[PDB]
Amino acid sequence: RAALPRAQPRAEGPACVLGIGTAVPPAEFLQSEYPEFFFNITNCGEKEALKAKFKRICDKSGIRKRHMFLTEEVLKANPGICTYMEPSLNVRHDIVVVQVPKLAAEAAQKAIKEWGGRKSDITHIVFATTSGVNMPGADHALAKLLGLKPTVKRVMMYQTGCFGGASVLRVAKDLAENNKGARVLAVASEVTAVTYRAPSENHLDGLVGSALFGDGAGVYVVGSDPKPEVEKPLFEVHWAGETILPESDGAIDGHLTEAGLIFHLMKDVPGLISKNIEKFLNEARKPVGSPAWNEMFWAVHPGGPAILDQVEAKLKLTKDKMQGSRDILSEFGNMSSASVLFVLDQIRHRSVKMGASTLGEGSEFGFFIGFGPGLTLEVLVLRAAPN
Amino acid sequence: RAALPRAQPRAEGPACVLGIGTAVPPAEFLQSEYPEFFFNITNCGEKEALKAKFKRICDKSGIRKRHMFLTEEVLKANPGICTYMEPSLNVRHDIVVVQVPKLAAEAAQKAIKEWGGRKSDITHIVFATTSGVNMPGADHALAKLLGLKPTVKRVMMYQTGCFGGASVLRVAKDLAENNKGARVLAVASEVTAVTYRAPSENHLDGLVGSALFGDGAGVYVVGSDPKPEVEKPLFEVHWAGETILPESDGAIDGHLTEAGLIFHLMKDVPGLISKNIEKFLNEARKPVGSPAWNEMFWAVHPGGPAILDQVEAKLKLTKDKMQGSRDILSEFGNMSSASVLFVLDQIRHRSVKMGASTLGEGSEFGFFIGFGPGLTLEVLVLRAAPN
Repeated sequence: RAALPRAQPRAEGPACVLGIGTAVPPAEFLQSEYPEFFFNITNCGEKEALKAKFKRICDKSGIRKRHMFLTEEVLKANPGICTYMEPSLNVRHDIVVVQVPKLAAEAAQKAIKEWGGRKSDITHIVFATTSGVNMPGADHALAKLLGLKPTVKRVMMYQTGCFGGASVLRVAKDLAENNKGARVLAVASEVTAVTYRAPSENHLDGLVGSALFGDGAGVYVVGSDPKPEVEKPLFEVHWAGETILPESDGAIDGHLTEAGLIFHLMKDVPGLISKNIEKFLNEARKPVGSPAWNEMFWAVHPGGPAILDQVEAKLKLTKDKMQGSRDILSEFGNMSSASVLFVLDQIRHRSVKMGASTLGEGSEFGFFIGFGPGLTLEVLVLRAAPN
Repeated sequence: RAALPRAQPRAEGPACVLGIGTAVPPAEFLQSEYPEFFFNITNCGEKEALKAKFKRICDKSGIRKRHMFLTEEVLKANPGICTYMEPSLNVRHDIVVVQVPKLAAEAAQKAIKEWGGRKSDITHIVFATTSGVNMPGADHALAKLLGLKPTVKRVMMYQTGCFGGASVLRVAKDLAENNKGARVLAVASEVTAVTYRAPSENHLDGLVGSALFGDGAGVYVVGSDPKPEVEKPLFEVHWAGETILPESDGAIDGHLTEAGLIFHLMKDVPGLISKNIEKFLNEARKPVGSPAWNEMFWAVHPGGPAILDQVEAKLKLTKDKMQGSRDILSEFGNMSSASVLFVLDQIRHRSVKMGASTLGEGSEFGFFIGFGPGLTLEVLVLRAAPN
C-alpha cells in the first residue's frame, strides 16, 4: 500500500494580506443628532427618561458618526422594523439578503484592486456576517456579483457576531497555506437591519445596541507565497487561535426570533476580557519571540470604549496603540465582524501618513483581536511589512 | 528582514477519517403510514386531493422510514409548527437550539470512541446544519457538552443546505493538513423542526421536503499523520472542490422566515446535476489517476431517488455502486448535511459484511458528493483503507 504525494499541492510561505478594501453605506448619522432621530422615527418621543439614558450612552460611546442603510425613507417603507418586537424578520431579510453581499462586493472590488491580480485567480471565499442568513448564501451571491469562477471554494460563516472578522482571517490562513496559489477573499459584511428596533425599558441591551451598531464591509485578499514584484504583502499571518474565557458562560446571548436578532448581556463583557486577556496573549506571543506589549501594534475590535480602555489599562499600553481602534469606533461605530478589518487597514494608513518604518506604526508584530458570544476571544499574530 | 519558520507547524500526510459516529432521535415514522399521520396532526386531513398528491410523492420516494424529534406529543405542544404560515420561528428555535448539538454530541461520543483518542486532543470543530441559528453557535454548545478544551478552533457553517456534509470534510481537510497534531471533529446535524410545515396547495414545493426530510447527525474525527497501531485510518482525503452548475440559478432557494425555513424548488434538480456531473467529476478523478467510474466507490448525498437513478444511468455504474446511498435513503430519509456522512459509513459497513478488500466495497478511490443551493455540487475524492 503506497503513500501518495499531496494531490492538491500545498503552499510554503505564511499567508499574506495582499490588498484591503472597505465599504460603508452612503448615509451618515451624527451621534449628536441620533437620539432625536431614532426616538422620533420609532414613535418613542414620549419616553423621555429612556431617551435621556440613550443620549448619555451615545455621549459616552466614542462615536462621532455611523453609516446606516436604514435611512428615514427605508424605515418608513418598513414599519415592522421600527417597532420593538412585532414580527418583522421577513422584511428584515429582504433588505440584508441583498445588501450584505452588495456591500462586500464594493469592498472586494477595492481589495482586488490593491492586490493587483486577476479575478479568475480568486480560488476561495471566506465570509462572515451577523446580519441574516439565506440559501444560497451571501458567499454565493458575492461570487455572482464579482463574476468569480464557478469552482470558487466557499466557507460561509453566518451568525458569528463580533469575533467573526478574526475568524475569517483564521480560516483564510489555513486555506491559503494549504493550497499552492490559493487566493482567498476573507470577507466580513454587516448591515444593522436585523438588530434595529425601537427602544424599551425592558431591553437595556437594545439601547446600547442602538447606540453602537453600524454598517460596514471589509475584505482582504489573502495568499501565501506572493509573486515577488507583482504582489505586495501588507501583512503576514503567523498565528491563529481562540479560546472561551473563564467563568464567562452566558455573557452574551444572541437570539434570531420572529422579530429579528435580539441580544441580552448578563455579564461584564469588558471585565471578563480585560481580566483574562494577558494570559492568552502570553501564549500567542511565544512563536514570535515574546515582544513586550508596547512593541506590538493592536488591531482590536472596537466593541465600545469600555473594552478598549480597560485592556489598555490592564496592559499598560501607550495611548497610540489603540488610536487606530478608537478612530474606527469614532467614524463608523461597532460594525461587528467587519470592524476589526477596518481597524487594521487604519493602522496601515496611520503608518504611511506618519512615515513609520513598518505598516504597524513601526512595530514588527501585532495582534488582530475579535471577541463575541460564548465569550470567545479570537487572536491572530501578524507581522507588519516594511515601509 | 528575515523569513521565519512556520510558527504553527503544518502536518505532512493527507487528512484521514479516524472514527465515525451517527445518531438519530428514536421515534420512527414508516413512510407507508406517514401521510395519514402528517395530514391529520396538521388539521389538513381534509384536503383529499393534496393528500393523494402527497401519498404518490412518498411512494415514489424510496424511503421506508424516517427518524424525527417531532413526535405527536411535541407537535401538540407547539401548535404553531402545525400551521401553514403563522409565526412559529420562536418555538422552532426553542427545539433545534438544544437538539441539533445534543444529537451531534451523541454521534460524536461514538466517533471519538472508534478513533480511540482522548477528548483533550480535539483541536478543531467544523459544524454544518440547516436547522436554526444561534449565538453562541451549535459548535460552542457541542464543545460544552463534550467537555472539550476552551482553546478549540471552530468553524460554524449555519444554513448550508444538503451540501454541508461535504463542506465540513473539505474544511476539515485543510485544518487538519495545515496543523501538526490537529484532530478535527467534522460535524453535520439536522432536525426538521425549522422546515416542518403543514401542506398547502400554494406551497407546491413544501410537499417534496415534507416527504423526504428526516433528522440525523454525523461526525467524523479527521486528522493527518495517524499514530501507527494506535489511530487507524478508514479513509484518506485526497481532493476537495466544488462548482456551481451552469444555468441553475434559483433551483433551490431557501428563506428563513417568521414561519420558519421555506423552500422553493424552481428547476429540474436531478436533470441539472446529471447533465453536468460527469464533466466536473472527470476533473476530480485526475490527481488520483482517473480511475474508471466503476472502479470507484460512491458516497452520494441521497437527495432523492431520482437524482441517484439518473447519475447511475448517465455514468453507467454497476448497480452495487449506489446501494449505500439507497440504504441510507430507505432507512433515514434525506437528512440534509448529515446524510452523506451516513452513506460513507454505510459503505464501510457493507464492505465489512461482504469481506471486500477495501472499506469502499473493493474500490481504492471513491467520491464523497454533496449538493444543494447554488446549484452547488461539492465533491471530495477519498481513498478507502484495507480491509
